[PDB]
Amino acid sequence: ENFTTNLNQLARVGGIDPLIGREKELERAIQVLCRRRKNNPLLVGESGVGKTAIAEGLAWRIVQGDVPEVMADCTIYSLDIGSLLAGTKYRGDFEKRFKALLKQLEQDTNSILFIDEIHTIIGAGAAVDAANLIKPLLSSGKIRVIGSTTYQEFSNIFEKDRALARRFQKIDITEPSIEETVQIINGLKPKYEAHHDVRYTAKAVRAAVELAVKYINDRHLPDKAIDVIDEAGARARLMPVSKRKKTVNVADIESVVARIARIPEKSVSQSDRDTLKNLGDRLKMLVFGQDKAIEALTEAIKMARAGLGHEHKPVGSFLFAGPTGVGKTEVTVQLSKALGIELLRFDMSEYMERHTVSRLIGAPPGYVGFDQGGLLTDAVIKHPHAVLLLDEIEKAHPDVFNILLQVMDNGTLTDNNGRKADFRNVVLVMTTNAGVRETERKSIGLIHQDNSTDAMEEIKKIFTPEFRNRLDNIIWFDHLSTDVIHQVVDKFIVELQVQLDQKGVSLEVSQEARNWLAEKGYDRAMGARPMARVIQDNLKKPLANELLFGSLVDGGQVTVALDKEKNELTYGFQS
Amino acid sequence: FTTNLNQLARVGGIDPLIGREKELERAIQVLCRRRKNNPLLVGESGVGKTAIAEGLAWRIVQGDVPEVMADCTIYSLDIGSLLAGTKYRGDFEKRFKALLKQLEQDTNSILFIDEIHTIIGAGAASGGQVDAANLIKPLLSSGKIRVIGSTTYQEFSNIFEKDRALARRFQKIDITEPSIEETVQIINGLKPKYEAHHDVRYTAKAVRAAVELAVKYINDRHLPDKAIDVIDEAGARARLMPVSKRKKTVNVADIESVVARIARIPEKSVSQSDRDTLKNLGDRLKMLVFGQDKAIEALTEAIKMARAGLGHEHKPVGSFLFAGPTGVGKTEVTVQLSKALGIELLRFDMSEYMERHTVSRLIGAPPGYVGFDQGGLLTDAVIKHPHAVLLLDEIEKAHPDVFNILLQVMDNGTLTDNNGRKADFRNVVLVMTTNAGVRETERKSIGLIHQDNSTDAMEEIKKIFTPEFRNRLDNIIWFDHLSTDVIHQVVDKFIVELQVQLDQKGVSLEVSQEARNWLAEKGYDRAMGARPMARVIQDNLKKPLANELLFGSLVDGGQVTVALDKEKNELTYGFQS
Ligand SMILES: Nc1ncnc2c1ncn2[C@@H]1O[C@H](COP(=O)(O)OP(=O)(O)OP(O)(O)=S)[C@@H](O)[C@H]1O
Ligand SMILES: Nc1ncnc2c1ncn2[C@@H]1O[C@H](COP(=O)(O)OP(=O)(O)OP(O)(O)=S)[C@@H](O)[C@H]1O
Ligand SMILES: Nc1ncnc2c1ncn2[C@@H]1O[C@H](COP(=O)(O)OP(=O)(O)O)[C@@H](O)[C@H]1O
Ligand SMILES: Nc1ncnc2c1ncn2[C@@H]1O[C@H](COP(=O)(O)OP(=O)(O)O)[C@@H](O)[C@H]1O
Ligand SMILES: [Mg+2]
Repeated sequence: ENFTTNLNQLARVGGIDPLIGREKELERAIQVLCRRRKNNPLLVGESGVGKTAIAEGLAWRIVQGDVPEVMADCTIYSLDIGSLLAGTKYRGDFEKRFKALLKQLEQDTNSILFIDEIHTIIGAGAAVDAANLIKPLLSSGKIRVIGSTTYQEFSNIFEKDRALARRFQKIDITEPSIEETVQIINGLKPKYEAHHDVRYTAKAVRAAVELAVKYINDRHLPDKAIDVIDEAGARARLMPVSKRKKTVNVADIESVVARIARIPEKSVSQSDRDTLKNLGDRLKMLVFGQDKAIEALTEAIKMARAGLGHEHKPVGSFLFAGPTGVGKTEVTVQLSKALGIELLRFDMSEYMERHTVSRLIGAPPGYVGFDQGGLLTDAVIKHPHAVLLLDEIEKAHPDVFNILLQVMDNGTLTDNNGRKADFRNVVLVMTTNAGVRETERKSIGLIHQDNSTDAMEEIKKIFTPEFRNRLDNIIWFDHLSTDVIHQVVDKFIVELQVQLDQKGVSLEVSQEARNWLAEKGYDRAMGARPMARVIQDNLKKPLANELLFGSLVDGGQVTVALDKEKNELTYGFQS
Repeated sequence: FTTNLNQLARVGGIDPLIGREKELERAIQVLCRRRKNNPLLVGESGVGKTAIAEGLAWRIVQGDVPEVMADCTIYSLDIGSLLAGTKYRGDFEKRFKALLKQLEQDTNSILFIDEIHTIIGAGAASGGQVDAANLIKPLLSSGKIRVIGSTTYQEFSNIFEKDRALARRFQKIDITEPSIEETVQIINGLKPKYEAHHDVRYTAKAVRAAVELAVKYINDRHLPDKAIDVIDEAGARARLMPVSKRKKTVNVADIESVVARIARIPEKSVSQSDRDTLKNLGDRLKMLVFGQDKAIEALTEAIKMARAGLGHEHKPVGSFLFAGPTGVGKTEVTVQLSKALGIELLRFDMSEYMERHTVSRLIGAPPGYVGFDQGGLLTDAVIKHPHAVLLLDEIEKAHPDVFNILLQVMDNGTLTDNNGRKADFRNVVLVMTTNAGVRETERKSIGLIHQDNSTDAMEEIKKIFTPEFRNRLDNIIWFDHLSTDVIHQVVDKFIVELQVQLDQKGVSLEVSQEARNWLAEKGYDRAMGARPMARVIQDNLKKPLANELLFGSLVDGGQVTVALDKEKNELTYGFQS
């Protein structure tokens, strides 16, 4: 009895919060507990769902007396695994303690042993135990045992074995709905408020549940809700030393979630109106190229968030096309950086093999637990509120395109694992380099002919006609201009200047050098991708060599220019 | 048994806490909570987590923290005294319970137990009737008692997985190494003890230098301990190293040589006079490798950037994917690179780790996580030698899972072992050799006159290697086929190899200049690289010499002359003995 703690006695003295909800799940446990055989119940639920608390609720019902007379005199106990494994150091010493407790429980009838995290004690698992004594107590039917096990590790421990599954009844314990969860907070509000004497507004508690699931995406919302609430209350209790701000507002809860999320407060805060209003301004600040596309794309985002009365379909389905590395990927990453979401990257070129298609929605080789599962489907579940970047969509197998249609139309994807993804919030973007390839090729003729083709016709050849109708608007990048590329060179050198600033050496670049580096580095076929290679090997190699051994060890004071006749850069350094 | 930290601060025994404001504010907030009111400080050995519990009490007397946290006296338990003190039977229950009574009935009672893992169960051998962890859990569940934890990163995982209930009650707190500015400030508080005990005086430049010198060279130890370890050793050095000088002052020179011995690096390396090392590095490779001048330029320039510091500091010094034909010395140049640098080279074969089952071994231990300490083979190598050349032969053959791991190294240059210490590639040069370019265009173009049919360069490798991996790479060093003129230089070094072998047997070999030309042309094969030179030398020079060394005049050793007659275009050898 020393190892275990009587929950029934605990309720009499208090300290158990009144359970709210889960009336059907709680009633189910009592029904199975009254069975002649297989009375032992199981609670298959994820961490934070509230599977441990529902068992506590049963003890409260017994003390309250709102149960049949059979269970009115019954008692419940909670097995402490830590107490049993405290200092034994040998497997089998633990078992002796378990046997002694079973005899103590067996003498008195109407005793229930609530084994929390039953999966740990039974089964070999992955990351110890014997599991020899759990089987006889189940087959003997003397004392009922309530076992809480997660969905994961239950299929590999209970379904694999007949003895444990046969004596245990499975109770699906799903996460509560948003409406149900906010009601629970109201039930628990008097206990938390009494601790620090602060009053919570209805808006803040409702916002906490809604925002927590959207941003945290780590554990289930019931546990997350109580954490942010208690954290905000504790923070509010001691945040101002001089001022006792007994009142609470949405401002306080926003900062608390930002700290654990480690994301800027502005993004975490429910400032969707503010962020959407300045979405273009923030994006345009860092990147000043392709303003025409930004204006069309920025407006498409604001209207997309509204949904036009249709929300089941994915909010974002914009497709981008044009020359490679001319801003197709910069806008996507900068869009995520401004929003603060975690950008995901997948190259369809890599997934151009039928075996690779299976990798996206599962694992061809045998895996244990299917933890890796699909390369993309699992990532979507990990971060549903994040943008999905696809590269070289043109070079993909035909079957892959069929799967894409289901995402935009059906709004959900089913794979071998069976996990569901809420594509409503999910956004999608793609980049197509096929269009630039068509203009690069030369016709089979004595005199070449204009290869410029309408962007719409090019897509029809490589993409099915059943996709452009479901899309919002097509954005195409034709080519950069001299004024845009020239300005970009100035921005890129700043990174080198910032890098040199910490080292303690200054740098000076002539305007003529900047103009010359732009024409060579920029390529129509390859966009701005070779510009980084051209500019880096040109500037980095001479400066790096001199900086180590030479006059530029300390001081800097460099000068760069190019002779007109030579048309080649010249580097000057001052000690 | 227990010592009041709050009162110790008034006496002044504990040094005043500085910095770590972010950690402290987080701790008071979680402790303030109704539930989950037990902060757990998780870190590593030397991070300074122990000084936060003692440092926290110091702030209470000062009054900087909120009034609610004020008026709370923090006590500290003793792991050894409590267990050792209860030699008699049944004393532990009354003693631990009597001690609990002091904290009980007091809303402001606070308690700290360093190394919380030690008290998972304690003071009982025969039975588990009373447990240190579970004796305080029922009362703690009601919130009467609030405690503070302090455990290591790896050890925290054991309690977290084994006991989910305890994990809920304890709120994990991430601890990080203190800033360079904070480190020097902390050493000033400790400096009186070390300087007084050793009868030495530490200069302001010496203490500051140790912080940057140790992190640069010492690897396994952590920065607070690293700075304090060298300071203790540095003072001791003054007493014992100089017999007659008996210097009582610790200078930067006195506190930098110790870091060299502690790190087992060459003396004067802390001086950072690496300009000469990089000046002749390029020539050193060309002298032993002929025909890859282009690779040396691109390869040397990149290493120069990293040593010069022109680049992402987190990113490793270099990322390279050696590729080309067989026998072009892609592996040889890599080995010679380490020798010229004078840095130990760690070679790893990816063929053994071709499949996922063996990929574990490289990054972690097998299912017996605690059974085998080796864990990840790559991490301990870097930990043992943070400055090293890592060779990965036949990288393409490996499973794509390893490629995913390499992306992280290029992104931030960090890797974490499942059961071991942390490792970083900031000071490690990544070089992996692939055989994607070994394809040979054996077939020739149809027609009376052959035409150049060269496979497109770097296009095929795109399919073999993952696309995202290629984008992160700095440069790909392709190895061109050996030129005919280059062959002559390769032959010359093979004679030196043959010569040293012959010297052991007492034979001296003289080879004419025309002899080298014949061997070079006969054995020229671009498809087989330089390897045929060893075969033609083995076939034309070693074979006849072997017969004479065992069955002829060379049993005792002597002069040998090699030449070829123009009339027959065949080599003729002359033995003198
Ligand atoms: N009706 C309710 N439904 C769910 N949770 C509730 C409810 N009422 C209160 N809670 C609280 O919500 C939290 C639920 O935690 P649980 O999901 O039971 O934890 P757990 O799954 O046992 O955690 P582990 O040990 O980490 S798997 C506790 O703080 C409960 O007291
Ligand atoms: N450029 C070179 N200079 C000197 N020796 C060379 C050169 N290239 C190859 N060798 C010789 O080739 C042998 C080493 O071959 P490796 O460098 O291991 O082959 P590799 O270039 O990695 O190609 P494979 O496909 O792995 S055989 C030694 O005998 C070297 O001396
Ligand atoms: N508007 C722009 N302003 C500045 N740089 C740009 C702009 N658009 C594209 N770039 C540059 O184009 C390059 C794209 O590189 P990368 O991401 O490898 O291209 P890709 O995704 O086509 O393979 C980066 O250097 C990026 O900064
Ligand atoms: N004000 C301070 N802030 C942080 N650390 C400090 C401070 N004062 C001293 N220290 C250092 O804190 C360290 C505590 O080490 P500790 O956490 O006990 O190590 P371990 O985790 O290996 O047991 C000591 O090295 C001590 O010098
Ligand atoms: Mg090789």
